Amino acid sequence: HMRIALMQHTARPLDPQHNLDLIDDAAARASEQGAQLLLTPELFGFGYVPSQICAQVSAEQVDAARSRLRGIARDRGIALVWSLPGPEGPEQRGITAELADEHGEVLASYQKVQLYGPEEKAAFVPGEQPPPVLSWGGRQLSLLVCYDVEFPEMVRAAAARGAQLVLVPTALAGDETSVPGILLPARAVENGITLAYANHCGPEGGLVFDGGSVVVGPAGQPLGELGVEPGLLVVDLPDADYLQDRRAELHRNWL
Amino acid sequence: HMRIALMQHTARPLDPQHNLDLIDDAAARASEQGAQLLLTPELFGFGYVPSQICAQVSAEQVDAARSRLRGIARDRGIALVWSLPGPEGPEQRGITAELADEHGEVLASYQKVQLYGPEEKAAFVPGEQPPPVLSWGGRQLSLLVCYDVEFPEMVRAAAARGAQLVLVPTALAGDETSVPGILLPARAVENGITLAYANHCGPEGGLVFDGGSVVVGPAGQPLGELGVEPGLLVVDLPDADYLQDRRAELHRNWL
Repeated sequence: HMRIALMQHTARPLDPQHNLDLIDDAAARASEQGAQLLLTPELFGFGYVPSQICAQVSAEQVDAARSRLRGIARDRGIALVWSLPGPEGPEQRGITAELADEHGEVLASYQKVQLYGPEEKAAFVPGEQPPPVLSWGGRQLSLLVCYDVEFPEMVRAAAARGAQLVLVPTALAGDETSVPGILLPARAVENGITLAYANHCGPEGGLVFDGGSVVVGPAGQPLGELGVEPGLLVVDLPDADYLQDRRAELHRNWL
Repeated sequence: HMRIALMQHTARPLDPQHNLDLIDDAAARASEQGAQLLLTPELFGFGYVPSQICAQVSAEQVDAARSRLRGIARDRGIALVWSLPGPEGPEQRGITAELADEHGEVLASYQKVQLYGPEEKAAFVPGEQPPPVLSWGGRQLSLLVCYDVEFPEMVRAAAARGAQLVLVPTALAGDETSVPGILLPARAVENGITLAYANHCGPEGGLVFDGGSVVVGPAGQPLGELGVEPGLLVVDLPDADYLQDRRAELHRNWL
């Protein structure tokens, strides 16, 4: 009895008015289709431009974007997952993901642990906390961001805390078909969970993003998927015990 | 410049003379084809019959099988990976894998850490040591057994110790297509390694084994694969930095 939506679109670098207008439109359309939650892509509000976020995006501008996003969840009556720079100064913040419910209450916040490449590592501070897991809509939801999901340890950390549905804002460019095609199905199977992966698409900030937004069920099967063009993917989620069998006390000594 | 072979066949429960004759034949044929190493399936010497191994297979019988296997590696001039019950009494041994070189020297021994199901757990003691990693043929080889490979932690443990080629005796039944089809490609991609997976095939000990033996390269692609019938798969191996980027000191606290 759960219907989720994923927004796949192109953001304009450094134009949160435009980018949040796009999220607002997607939230309205998702709600009209009966979706109870909308997942949006990594850093969408400011575009995926790490060095320019560090150089030009102030904490006050981030907070104004966050306030508008909270208002979108409330005013469109839909839970919303967004991803922004963190709230600290440009030199002390990371990349984050947050979930607000349909009343605008922020239920969970998370800072990306696995930063991708030298530009992200120059612009952002990595997170130090495990993914949050919380009850919403009858299930345990969790958050990860982009590159995080490519590490089995990060998805296992969520599943170990009870996660059943892992929601992943992303920004995957360069025709990296192995991430949705190979890694995501395994993350689902090896934990027995569902994952939702919402990407940018098309040229943005000097890159051409892959699209390919997808929801993968616990058998590793796509429940729905997009191609390379902007779209709003709406998916109805249906109603080996690796998590129990794993010898975690040995594994943690062997990493 | 490395050519490996995988034996896929059906074993007869409790008939090591017959089963080791089959391994001897495969070793001869692999060597004739220029393969430098033969990988064989889990518990092949006695058949995959855990409860009957515990009830009827003595330590003396295991040692005699091990001695014959060492002689096969030496006399067929090929490195050999086999899997037998461990050397202790029936009540204190596990499922093991060992690698002998073409001179019959045992280079590495390993005890399966992740036992599969109640019959294995009643018949065998789980291992407590990480997978071994060793130089052979110009590369770092490692060993895991069956269900081990389905845990990302077990393959990561090997790759963290330098493994480049992970060799996996298995006994996969019940049409479990997600293991070779979904999990194995991810284990290869997420560590940047090659994996070789040698299964039983056909009815044996009350089960019908899947076959599907496969070698998967670091892009997650099958370099060679078998179907459901007995066969000898011969594969020539060619000449994101997940292993460096992973925040292992955080991950080990989150499992």
